Amino acid sequence: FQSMSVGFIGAGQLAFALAKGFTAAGVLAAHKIMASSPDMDLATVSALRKMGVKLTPHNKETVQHSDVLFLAVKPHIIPFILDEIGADIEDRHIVVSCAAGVTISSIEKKLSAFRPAPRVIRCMTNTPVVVREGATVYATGTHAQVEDGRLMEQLLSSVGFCTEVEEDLIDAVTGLSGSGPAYAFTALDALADGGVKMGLPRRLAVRLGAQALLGAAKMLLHSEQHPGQLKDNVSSPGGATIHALHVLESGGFRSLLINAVEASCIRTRELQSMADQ
Amino acid sequence: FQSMSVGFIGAGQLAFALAKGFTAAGVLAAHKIMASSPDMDLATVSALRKMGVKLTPHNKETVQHSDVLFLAVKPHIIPFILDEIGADIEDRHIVVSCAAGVTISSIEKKLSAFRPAPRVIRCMTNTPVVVREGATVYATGTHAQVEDGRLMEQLLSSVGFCTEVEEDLIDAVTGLSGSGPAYAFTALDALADGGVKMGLPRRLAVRLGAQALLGAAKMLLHSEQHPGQLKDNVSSPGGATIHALHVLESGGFRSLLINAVEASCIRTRELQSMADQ
Amino acid sequence: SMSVGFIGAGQLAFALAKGFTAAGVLAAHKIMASSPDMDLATVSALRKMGVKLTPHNKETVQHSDVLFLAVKPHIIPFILDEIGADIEDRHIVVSCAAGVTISSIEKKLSAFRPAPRVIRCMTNTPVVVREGATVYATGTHAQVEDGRLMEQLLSSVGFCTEVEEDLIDAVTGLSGSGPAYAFTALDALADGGVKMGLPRRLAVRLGAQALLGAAKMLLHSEQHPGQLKDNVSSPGGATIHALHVLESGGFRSLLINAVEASCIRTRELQSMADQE
Amino acid sequence: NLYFQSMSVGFIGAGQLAFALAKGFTAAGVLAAHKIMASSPDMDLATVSALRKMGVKLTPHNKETVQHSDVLFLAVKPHIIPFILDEIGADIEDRHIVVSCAAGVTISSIEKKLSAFRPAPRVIRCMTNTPVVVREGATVYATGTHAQVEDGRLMEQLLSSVGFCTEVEEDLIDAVTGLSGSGPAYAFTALDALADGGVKMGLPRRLAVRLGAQALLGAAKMLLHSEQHPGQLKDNVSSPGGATIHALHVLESGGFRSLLINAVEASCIRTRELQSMADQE
Ligand SMILES: NC(=O)C1=CN([C@@H]2O[C@H](COP(=O)(O)OP(=O)(O)OC[C@H]3O[C@@H](n4cnc5c(N)ncnc54)[C@H](O)[C@@H]3O)[C@@H](O)[C@H]2O)C=CC1
Ligand SMILES: NC(=O)C1=CN([C@@H]2O[C@H](COP(=O)(O)OP(=O)(O)OC[C@H]3O[C@@H](n4cnc5c(N)ncnc54)[C@H](O)[C@@H]3O)[C@@H](O)[C@H]2O)C=CC1
Ligand SMILES: NC(=O)C1=CN([C@@H]2O[C@H](COP(=O)(O)OP(=O)(O)OC[C@H]3O[C@@H](n4cnc5c(N)ncnc54)[C@H](O)[C@@H]3O)[C@@H](O)[C@H]2O)C=CC1
Ligand SMILES: NC(=O)C1=CN([C@@H]2O[C@H](COP(=O)(O)OP(=O)(O)OC[C@H]3O[C@@H](n4cnc5c(N)ncnc54)[C@H](O)[C@@H]3O)[C@@H](O)[C@H]2O)C=CC1
Ligand SMILES: O=C(O)C1(C(=O)O)CCC1
Ligand SMILES: O=C(O)C1(C(=O)O)CCC1
Ligand SMILES: O=C(O)C1(C(=O)O)CCC1
Ligand SMILES: O=C(O)C1(C(=O)O)CCC1
Repeated sequence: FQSMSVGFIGAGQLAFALAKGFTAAGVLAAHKIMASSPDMDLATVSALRKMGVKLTPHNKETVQHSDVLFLAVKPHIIPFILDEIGADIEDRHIVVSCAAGVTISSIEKKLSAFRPAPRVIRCMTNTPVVVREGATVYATGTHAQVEDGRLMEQLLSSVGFCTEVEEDLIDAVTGLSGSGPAYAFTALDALADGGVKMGLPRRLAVRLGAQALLGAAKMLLHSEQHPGQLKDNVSSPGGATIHALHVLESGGFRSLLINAVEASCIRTRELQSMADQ
Repeated sequence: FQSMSVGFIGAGQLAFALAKGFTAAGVLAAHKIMASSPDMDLATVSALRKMGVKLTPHNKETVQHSDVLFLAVKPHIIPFILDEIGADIEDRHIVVSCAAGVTISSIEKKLSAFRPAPRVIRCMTNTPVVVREGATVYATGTHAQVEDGRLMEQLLSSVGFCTEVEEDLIDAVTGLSGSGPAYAFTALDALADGGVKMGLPRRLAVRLGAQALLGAAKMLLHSEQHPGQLKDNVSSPGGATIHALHVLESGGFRSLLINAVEASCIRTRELQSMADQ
Repeated sequence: SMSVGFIGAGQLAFALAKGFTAAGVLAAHKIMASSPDMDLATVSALRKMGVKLTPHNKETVQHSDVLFLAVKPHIIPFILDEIGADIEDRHIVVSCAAGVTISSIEKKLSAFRPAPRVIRCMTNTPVVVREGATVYATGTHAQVEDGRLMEQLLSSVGFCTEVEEDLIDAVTGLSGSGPAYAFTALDALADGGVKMGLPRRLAVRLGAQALLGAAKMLLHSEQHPGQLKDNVSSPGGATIHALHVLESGGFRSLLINAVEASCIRTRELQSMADQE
Repeated sequence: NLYFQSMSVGFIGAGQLAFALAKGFTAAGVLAAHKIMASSPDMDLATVSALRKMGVKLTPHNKETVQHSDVLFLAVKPHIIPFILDEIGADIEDRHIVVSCAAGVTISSIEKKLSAFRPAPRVIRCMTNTPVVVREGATVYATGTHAQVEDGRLMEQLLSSVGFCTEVEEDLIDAVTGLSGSGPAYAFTALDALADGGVKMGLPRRLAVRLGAQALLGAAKMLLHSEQHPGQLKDNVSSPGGATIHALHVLESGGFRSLLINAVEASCIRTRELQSMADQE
């Protein structure tokens, strides 16, 4: 909606990325966004203010400003925040938890102590929403209305891919697209190191490697063909590419990426088990 | 230019990718493009014809049609093609070799036997030009005019990144952005396998992993910050991402990507040494 | 009506003769095979089939219309010296030897008669069950009809296609050596079944049937082997867990290593032969 | 000349395995496609479209599949089996043979669910694989408490029309899952890598795929038709000092054999682990 007001409890990296994406998309004017942090001297806080976002140290003011309320504090702080603002949740509120691991059940339990039927949505997104190319999934809670999920999807589709999932997939999504950008940043640093080793200036190597990864990812998104088929399509017999693919295989490249998704997913599950405990 | 006619000797994967990119960009109408192959029954040939590209089995007709002439046959076939069409090169022609490894010197030597001052440009591009997100470098030959390089850059910038380089960087670029898409396809297959292992449907895992890589690459292209800093920015203390980055490091992930760039570059150098020999 | 000869009466002569006779393209007694050692198990098996056996390579040549060279590669030049004067204009000489070039064969035979009809092939032992994988390249003087005849004959015992000669050493590393990679894999898969509680006989049968069915699936599908693997592997399931442990050992790289090592050894041996 | 003229077959679940089995049965000529019904809550699946083109009858309602069928294949994911049994348990009649295809799921668990509605359900548990689609599957089955002797013979007749089929004790089926259930995926991985090897050494990709697949097919057929040990068949390929023995050495140096043992073990153990989780629920 044009009248919709959005708030962020937690004015850090993710609040900045989403606010920048939303305002770049034009789906929200910056003045319709309020964010709160217990430290008005942060870099993200100053960046948000320059964009035109309203800032406050008082989470209650963010709640009173907002229709859609994003929880963008660290997961261990979620229970603290819900106890602080629980009595301020109203019927109009859609509470959107961005925290890794934290279950809809745990959120609904804390909030229902103050007012029955909190409308809760859980999402897992990632930092590339800042360039409107995020990957977002969401699950709807017990009292979320049908239009609540559609509203969520409309908003988050403005900054990237967005689809509804069952909540029990979100920890695995965290391991894949939540942590995914960090795998790519690591890969791009190393690819640039390889370019530099073979004689390219570092700035050109970074640009070429990032462009290669962006273009390849877009090709796969626009293709019906299997990634293995696209692999087959880009390796000439006896050529340079198939020689490089062999050295990746000899190091177990594929297994390392499987290891990574698994380790991030398992850590996410472990953190939440400690929270519930 | 609007009057410019473009030809491809070799109507295979790369000719299709460039022709699709050029026509999607609107910089060339398909009817201004001619491509030739000794087998009019190929899949790429049929795809090119549906787009509106002119096709012929006779390389001489492609030469007579064209102002800009792309050589898109395999590197070992370049010398054969130059001997076949050498007497047909005219003053108006810009000969653009896309072949990995093949030097401007070797091309100019073959063509100068027929007519002095062939205008030659060497490029290294990649398949994502098909979605207008290629990575292209080019080097200008002895008799290339100044406007020849600018024309080249204008044309190839319509389908992705394009910059001029010294020719002695092109074999390293091949190892990085030429082979790069294949590294990404391999990585995306493995990331999807990881998503599937942790419980995601395969189609969703492929979509999320590709979107993660696309978004991360775009973030780096739009950032002044170091990829290591972006890595630092997306890993919370004690969190899922830093746990996954550790298992990548324990397998030497970075070294495998360095190995790959090196192996592709070295194979490219080795193939050309065999050609010159 | 075709008379076929094998110089060499070993494993490949036996496999091809068994395949050809099971296909009904040749009567066993229209095949003649020669070896200097008639006390071999392969010779005893050829004899039981009804194949004609002789110690004299000249007799095999004079009997034959199509002449297969089925001796070890380092024996090929000795054979060509021995019976080169006996090659007639009617002969089609089919070298099965790994690595040995058409050029090397034609150089020897052309010193006797000027236009020897030479075909080079690379096949494999599953011709014995009519599921071989065969490629061939035609020599300088081989007629178009010679290639067509070769393809009809070798298609009776499996897949067969013409290739450029410069691919044959790589084919050797893939489908020539391939059956041995498969036998090794099947032994290990059976060991895995036995470790998890299956009787050996059942584990061997199930593993071999799994491999046969999967290979036939791929041959009958237009889909990529990665997509076929996706149709097996359910999210969180048993197969994707097993695929991970294969990946962690670099399973794919070992098979690439194998094809490469077989191809390179083939090229290296021929390099030695050309030097000598 | 086999044909079950009085047999109606149903599939609960219209996914990969339902398609593969229906394609194999119809290609074998033992069943007409219109005597097969399959149900699924998602009628926009590619597998559903393929079944429709074969002539298979399709419905969203599992009760209709039950009422149509004599032999009822359960072809849903293992964690969905208990929900299915609660849904159509009251619809099971004396005539039904319930054939569970689900990995891990025990006859005991199926019989307990169905027995709450009607005593003596006839249950058979099987483990098959996708190559039934080309009639070269590998299938094992175990008969349940109330299955008649004719039930097992009938199912062996049906499943033998699409590949190898043999009766086993149920305690072997999780290990079979790790070997021939997951087996085709090991083969697809191996064939992709073998083709990568052929391409590295200069072969066109299409030829490399064809040759590698044919090599694996022929070798598997050789072993199935031979009385000799796989090591002896390997000895007939490898000449002294030759190309093959050089390649086998590099496989050995990487522990190739151990990886395939690891795979069978990992798939079997995961199958057991998943069922232990189901029993705890
Ligand atoms: N950055 C990422 O890559 C993604 C982050 N997330 C989730 O988003 C949440 C935050 O992520 P980041 O923004 O990276 O953390 P961050 O640490 O950059 O920002 C956290 C913010 O919370 C503020 N804060 C701390 N205590 C507070 C309180 N009592 N009341 C209000 N604000 C308070 C801090 O001052 C800081 O501004 C976490 O739950 C994380 O799981 C999920 C997807 C990806
Ligand atoms: N595909 C890629 O990833 C990239 C390819 N390249 C270069 O582009 C060139 C071709 O690449 P692909 O298109 O992938 O090869 P491709 O094999 O798909 O197409 C090659 C084309 O050449 C044709 N051809 C063969 N002999 C010919 C002749 N005598 N006259 C005319 N056409 C003939 C073939 O019929 C085929 O259509 C190579 O030199 C390669 O190094 C460079 C950058 C990346
Ligand atoms: N066994 C296989 O898997 C395949 C073999 N080949 C090729 O087939 C040829 C033979 O291979 P195998 O049959 O495996 O070897 P093998 O050693 O089983 O048979 C070789 C035969 O040549 C005979 N021989 C030795 N000196 C002779 C002479 N002077 N005149 C006539 N015969 C003589 C030996 O007695 C022996 O019977 C080799 O060149 C090999 O590269 C190619 C494809 C597959
Ligand atoms: N795919 C394989 O390689 C093999 C699979 N199996 C077993 O076969 C069963 C199915 O395997 P796939 O067909 O590969 O799964 P799949 O996921 O392709 O098909 C599953 C089907 O179940 C349907 N479904 C979900 N809930 C349902 C409900 N309440 N009522 C009816 N249908 C419902 C889905 O829509 C889908 O059509 C699993 O239990 C698996 O263990 C066993 C051997 C091999
Ligand atoms: O030569 C080629 O086309 C390349 C290959 O190795 O596939 C693409 C970059 C080198
Ligand atoms: O909790 C977080 O913010 C994540 C991290 O591990 O950095 C990003 C995805 C999990
Ligand atoms: O349950 C299944 O479908 C299997 C899997 O791993 O997905 C195939 C054999 C086990
Ligand atoms: O020469 C031979 O017989 C071969 C070997 O490795 O021995 C089989 C394919 C090469």
